[PDB]
Amino acid sequence: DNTWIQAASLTWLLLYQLISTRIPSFASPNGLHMREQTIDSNTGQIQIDNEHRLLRWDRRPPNDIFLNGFIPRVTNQNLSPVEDTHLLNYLRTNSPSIFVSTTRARYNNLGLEITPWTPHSANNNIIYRYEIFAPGGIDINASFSRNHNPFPNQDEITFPGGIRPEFIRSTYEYHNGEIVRIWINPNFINPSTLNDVSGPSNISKVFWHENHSEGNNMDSQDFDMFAPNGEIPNNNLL
Amino acid sequence: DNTWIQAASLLYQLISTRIPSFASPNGLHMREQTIDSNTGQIQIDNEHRLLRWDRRPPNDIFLNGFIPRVTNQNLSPVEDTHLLNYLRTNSPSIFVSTTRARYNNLGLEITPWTPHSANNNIIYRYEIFAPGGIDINASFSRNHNPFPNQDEITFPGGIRPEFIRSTYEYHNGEIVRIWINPNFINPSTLNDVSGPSNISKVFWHENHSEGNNMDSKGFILDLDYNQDFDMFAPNGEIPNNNLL
Amino acid sequence: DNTWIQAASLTWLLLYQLISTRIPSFASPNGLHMREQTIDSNTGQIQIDNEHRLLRWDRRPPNDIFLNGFIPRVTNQNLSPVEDTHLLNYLRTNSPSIFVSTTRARYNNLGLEITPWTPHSANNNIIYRYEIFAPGGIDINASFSRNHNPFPNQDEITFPGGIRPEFIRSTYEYHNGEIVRIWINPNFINPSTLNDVSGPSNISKVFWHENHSEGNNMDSQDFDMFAPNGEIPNNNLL
Amino acid sequence: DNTWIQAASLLYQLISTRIPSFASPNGLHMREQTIDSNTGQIQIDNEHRLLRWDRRPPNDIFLNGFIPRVTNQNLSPVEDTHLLNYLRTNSPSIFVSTTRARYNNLGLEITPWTPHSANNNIIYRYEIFAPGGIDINASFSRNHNPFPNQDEITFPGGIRPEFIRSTYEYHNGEIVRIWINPNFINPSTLNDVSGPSNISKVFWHENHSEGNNMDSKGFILDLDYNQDFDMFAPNGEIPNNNLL
Repeated sequence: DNTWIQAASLTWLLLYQLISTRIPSFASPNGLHMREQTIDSNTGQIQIDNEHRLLRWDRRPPNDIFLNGFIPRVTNQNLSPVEDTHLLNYLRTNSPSIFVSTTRARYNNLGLEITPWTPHSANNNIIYRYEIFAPGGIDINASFSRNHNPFPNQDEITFPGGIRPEFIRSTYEYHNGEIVRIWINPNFINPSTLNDVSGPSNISKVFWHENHSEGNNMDSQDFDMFAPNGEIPNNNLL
Repeated sequence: DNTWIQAASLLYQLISTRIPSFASPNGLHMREQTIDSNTGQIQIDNEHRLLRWDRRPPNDIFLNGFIPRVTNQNLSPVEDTHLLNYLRTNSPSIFVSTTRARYNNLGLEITPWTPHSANNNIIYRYEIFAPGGIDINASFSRNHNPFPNQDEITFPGGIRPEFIRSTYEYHNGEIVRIWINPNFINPSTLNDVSGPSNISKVFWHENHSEGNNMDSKGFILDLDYNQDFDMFAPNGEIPNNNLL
Repeated sequence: DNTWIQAASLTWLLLYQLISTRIPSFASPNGLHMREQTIDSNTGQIQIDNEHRLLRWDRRPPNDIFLNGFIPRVTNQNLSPVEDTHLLNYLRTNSPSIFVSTTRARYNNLGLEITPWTPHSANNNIIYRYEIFAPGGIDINASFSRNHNPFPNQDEITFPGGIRPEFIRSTYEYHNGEIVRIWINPNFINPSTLNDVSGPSNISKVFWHENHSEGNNMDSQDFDMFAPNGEIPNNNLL
Repeated sequence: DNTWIQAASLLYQLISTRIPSFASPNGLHMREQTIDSNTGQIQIDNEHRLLRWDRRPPNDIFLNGFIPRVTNQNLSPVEDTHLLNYLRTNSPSIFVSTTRARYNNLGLEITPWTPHSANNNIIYRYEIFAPGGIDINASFSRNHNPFPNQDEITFPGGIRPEFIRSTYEYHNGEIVRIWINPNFINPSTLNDVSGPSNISKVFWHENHSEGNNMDSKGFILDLDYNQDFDMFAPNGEIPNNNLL
């Protein structure tokens, strides 16, 4: 099915084979594998659990994100389908593509959240930690080998065509490594769960709305999700 | 819209994108008025009449139509959609070639681009009326090959049988039979099928007994067939401008 | 062992890695497989049998070939390694490389020679049919799938770095599709077998020597070995 | 010769062919006089003294030396030998970085390029004398990409332990011990190992009890080690020109 790009922010988004067959076995032996169970086999609804919780470190404010969602750097229909669907090259060099990266949320064997892959620049200035629950996505870990190239972040889940805002539940607004606010996306696909949004105590849990006054705080875009620009610092709880 | 590939049995950008500005100054150009703007019924006229020289019998063609050498199960998009490389080397692709039917300024048919091997053994001259197709002549000048066929129309994804109206069965350069495709898209015109007098005008039907006459080689399944061989530019030319 | 490039005419010739890794799974499922049993594990000599007999259609005369052997189009130690060791690109487009192509000689189940992959231009002007017995070579058939890019001549054996003259036993000189002479390489690696050189009766079996007067007949180089430029016409005997 | 990779554990070409003539007009330049003209002895002087800030203990380093993040095992020559990409992003490669040791016009050592994290936890300051290495400063422009400390010397294939003479063990920015590599290539000079007074000058030996002190992160085996982190241009700088 095409559940695999079902969250695509690109309306105008063969493409499987376009990406998939440009790959060496050295890099992707078994091959390109995808995310199974992103959507309830029963309802055709978005699976909202810890196993499928995803995150994206971005320096762009919700006024943009909660509005437009995550749109790939290659945004036009007149793309050079060729350089722009080259997964390995994207994963290796972070060259502009139709891909949008996210990282699995991490938990201990108790179901308690532990540190996730984190950008090295995380403690500097304004960066956001978006929470995503979306259908499909490429399981980088299952598609490639850990010591070989393009040396990606195994906890990575790549979304060809990006992700629509409706799949972004919330985001933490950090200022110099300190949580400052917790935003909630009223428009999230399954609002019944807007309640479950975890977060620190004594930190304003605001509800985003278009053109929100404080939803546009940012430094004076795929950079912090680039493998070499981060790592899983530790396995400590949060 | 999507007419350029309606005959088939992103993809656009995938093609048009690897085309040098010096390769096709004007850029990719598609056959115009291939269907009625009203009906959306194929434009079954002389302007849009197309032909394909093939050595495969109707039992195959009238059944499966023209299927590219590269199907969806063995496709490598970056390459298998490389038009210039297909046109220049005849490497396996998703493309299927045809040549415009030729007419004088009186509407009388004259010799079309013809394979050099035409007078040897069994070859078929299929008649096609299909939607879309790339106008090679309009897309390139006499510069996609050293020996251009100004008359080619390429169909990405091939052509379905319903667009193949008829075919002439040749044996050593001599018409032997004229086949008609009962399943042709617009049967009302099956009547207009021109052809020589005193030559059996048979009606094809699946597994027809005499609809499988072909050169020995096509039967040595062991070895692949460059079924696109006789449509390859260097393997033919427009011999003359004589009437038929 | 670096035998797969042993016969290399390229003097200055990681290289096995450089070529193989770039190859896609779709093309090379089991990946690059080098010819085996090419040399006596006993006598340490070139295995000179029908199984390992190879041929190369070339339009260059023996005065060149028997002298220099087959030197790749990319012959200079200062090569741009990346565009010049790309096998798939060579096999698909015939772009200049360090590779030299040959085709297996064909035999029926009786050991009788049958038609080999033949250039379409074979019947036009002067072309030569060189006979080779050399160590190593890439088994294209074993490395790639059929009806799959680069749709290489499965009967093909590719030699990175080319082949040295000492591995070229003989060659047929054709003039408009007709054998005119049969040349013998006195310098062939195993002269004891110069005797076994088969060929039509009533056709001069000359012995080549440098600057030979009639060893330079040619039309007024990897073209005729390019997949699309030929095919196995039939399975008839010779 | 092959001196420029002689300290290791087509390639030159693999590297040179991917460095635009803009960034590197005169091209790649390897250090020279790394080895002695006559003898073959490594040049053990101040001009050729090199250092590498690493968080891995001698029990590893003095044993295995500096092995690139990419071995021949998991090597993909096109990308794993991309110098500029390594220098710009610190992506895994076959390269191992070191920085020139700094001296005033009196021959007195002054502050070298130092990691910003230097004052935090356990980090080591290894002393190296090895053959070859790429002279980053001579190969690239500082008014150009990718702005690595021109004091860098890159070693394709890494460096063998025998070229690492000593190392300072720091704990929260304070020297705690000075290790000596008995196996150093030229033991006659193990004597010349400078260092602060009142700081234990230990002699390393395999599996040494205190030769394995390192930050907690390196024990998380399920997680991959970015060992080249503190040698990455943006992660450090030459703080000052003060003496030591």
